Amino acid sequence: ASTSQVRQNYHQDSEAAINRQINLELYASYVYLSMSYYFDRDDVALKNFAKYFLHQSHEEREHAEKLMKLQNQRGGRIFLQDIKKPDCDDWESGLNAMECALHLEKNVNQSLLELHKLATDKNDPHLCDFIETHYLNEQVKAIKELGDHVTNLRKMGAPESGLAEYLFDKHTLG
Ligand SMILES: [Cl-]
Ligand SMILES: [Cl-]
Ligand SMILES: [Cl-]
Ligand SMILES: [Cl-]
Ligand SMILES: [Cl-]
Ligand SMILES: [Fe+3]
Ligand SMILES: [Fe+3]
Ligand SMILES: [Mg+2]
Ligand SMILES: [Mg+2]
Ligand SMILES: [Mg+2]
Ligand SMILES: [Mg+2]
Ligand SMILES: [Mg+2]
Ligand SMILES: [Mg+2]
Repeated sequence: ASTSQVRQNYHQDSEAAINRQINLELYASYVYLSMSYYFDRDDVALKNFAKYFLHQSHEEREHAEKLMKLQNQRGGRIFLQDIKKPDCDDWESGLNAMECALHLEKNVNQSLLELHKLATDKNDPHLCDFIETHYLNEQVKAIKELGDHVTNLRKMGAPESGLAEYLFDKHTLG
């Protein structure tokens, strides 16, 4: 029940919301790791899908670490939960994995916008600027890129066309 010497204008609800955001960023990292190694399978074998999702996985881990840094910067206390296994074992195709990534990045975005509404209600301009600076445009860019990718795969004839996924792997992701 004693307070951080650095803590100023940092609401307990914001502190809680940051810890929930940290768990969601580590979850995203885990989903992207899972997708990566699906495409490394001998019966899928799209090495540039695998490389693309592994890079996304490492990105999500940096998102988590920056939130852990912020928690400490503001004098909050990190509280960790189980990282849940990803919601798909089989991802069936390039298109389907990109579709799942798009839904994930939209879920992560919806959580960040909720976090921003809270920071606004608690009048925390530093936490607002942090979220705007480091997260909101990264999400908008990521969602747009996955949108683009999903559209290319669909137009090329995925997931029926194994040729479309092969060529997309070489031209877009290579
Ligand atoms: Cl405070
Ligand atoms: Cl408080
Ligand atoms: Cl837990
Ligand atoms: Cl931009
Ligand atoms: Cl070429
Ligand atoms: Fe993220
Ligand atoms: Fe070609
Ligand atoms: Mg291999
Ligand atoms: Mg990303
Ligand atoms: Mg479970
Ligand atoms: Mg503002
Ligand atoms: Mg600003
Ligand atoms: Mg700045």
